[PDB]
Amino acid sequence: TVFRQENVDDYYDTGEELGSGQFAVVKKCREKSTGLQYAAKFIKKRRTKSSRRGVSREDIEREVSILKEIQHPNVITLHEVYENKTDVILILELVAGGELFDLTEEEATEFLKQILNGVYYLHSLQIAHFDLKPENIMLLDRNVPKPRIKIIDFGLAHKIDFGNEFKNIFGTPEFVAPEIVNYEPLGLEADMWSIGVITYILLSGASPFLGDTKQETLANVSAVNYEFEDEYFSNTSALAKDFIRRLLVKDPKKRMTIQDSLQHPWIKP
Ligand SMILES: O=C1c2ccccc2C(=O)c2c(O)c(O)cc(O)c21
Repeated sequence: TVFRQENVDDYYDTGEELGSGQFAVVKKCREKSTGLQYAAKFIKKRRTKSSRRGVSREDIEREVSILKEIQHPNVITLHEVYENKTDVILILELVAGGELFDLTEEEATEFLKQILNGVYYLHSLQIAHFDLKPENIMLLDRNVPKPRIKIIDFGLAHKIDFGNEFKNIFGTPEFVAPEIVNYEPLGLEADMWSIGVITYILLSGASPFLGDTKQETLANVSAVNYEFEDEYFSNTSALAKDFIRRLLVKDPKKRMTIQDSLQHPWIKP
């Protein structure tokens, strides 16, 4: 699909840089016609068919197609798309409150419940995010009594219409499920593993699989080499550990689903 090729600078003024990704830079911006504020994600296009630099148009279009389906309070929403020779520019809802990690169990579950609601939305649409990790969990406004989380960064996300996708889809070693590490078929279940990692870090401030090098982390993930350290998890409830234990499970078929996680006694009201 082709996107708007007028100069984005004719319709928007860009501000401070918000953040980055590989082959992407995110800048604050303001639409001239409404005065409304957005985040402009500039994604660098591949210059040739065989190039390693930049993002292939197939990958850019997938991210855009998924974003267009999404309207939920816990997920970032897409406003407009522009392009030129160098970049595709996604005009995205501005999420200004920072990364969530930037805790009591009540406070953790408060944010975790919103993450689960957002992932429940995506999985209901057969969308696997595949990139879930703390830096992709943002706060809309951190000055409100009840801060809203928004899931961001759909750059790895895929529709799973067959129940699994066989592709090389590989995120950050600390957060990827064993089936990603092992290059096996992937599905919504990989997101549920990442949720278990996030939950472990949310409660303890420690990363369950993190090794001294990337290969060590990957090896730890594939072997499910983690434990709840007493120093970190003393005074953490047994139900909280139960919730994590049922997510960090090598066999994707045995892992809790998003529906299971919402009915788990630690989460369920
Ligand atoms: O880094 C950021 C980022 C940093 C500070 C605020 C918002 C964002 C943000 O919305 C964002 C995306 O939506 C994305 O799709 C990839 C990103 O890297 C970011």
